[PDB]
Amino acid sequence: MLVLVIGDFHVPHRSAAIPQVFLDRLNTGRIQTVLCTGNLCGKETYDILRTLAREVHVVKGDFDEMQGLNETEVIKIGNFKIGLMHGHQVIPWGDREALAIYQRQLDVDILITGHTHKLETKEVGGKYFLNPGSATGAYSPLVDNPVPSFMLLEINDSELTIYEYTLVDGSVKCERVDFN
Ligand SMILES: [Zn+2]
Ligand SMILES: [Zn+2]
Repeated sequence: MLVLVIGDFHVPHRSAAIPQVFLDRLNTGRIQTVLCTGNLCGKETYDILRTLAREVHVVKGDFDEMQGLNETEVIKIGNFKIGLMHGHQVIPWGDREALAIYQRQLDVDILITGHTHKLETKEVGGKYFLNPGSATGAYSPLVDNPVPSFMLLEINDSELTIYEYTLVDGSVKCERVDFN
């Protein structure tokens, strides 16, 4: 059960494009579902991930402009419950305790966050925190030299493996972690 985690590739009124290294590798990857943190470029992007997975899971962020969306959602893949949201509501942004209380509040095992534009996967009390980072290296007050990034995760029941993909200076890097 291998799912794509990505998002956060736009900000209000700023230029960005879509790498086809991620697409060309992910187009054939045989991904059943997709987990998105949000801030889509628009209707031109939210279908690209329908070429990737038949089921796409989207939520709202600071500069989302579509309709028919929820700002939070919870998912059960394998034996893993995971909570999806953008994190633009979490104040302060990226604070270690706020994510924790949100994670006891949502009764998830894993909480995806966005809006920091970094990859940052930190595990605590058996709880996993995954941030896709800026999928196209979008500009944020947090980062001015950002890298495009995303994360794939295969959940075989209780065993979960993560793949940290970063397009660093023309080189594609994968940093894989094995969890059980
Ligand atoms: Zn963002
Ligand atoms: Zn954002």
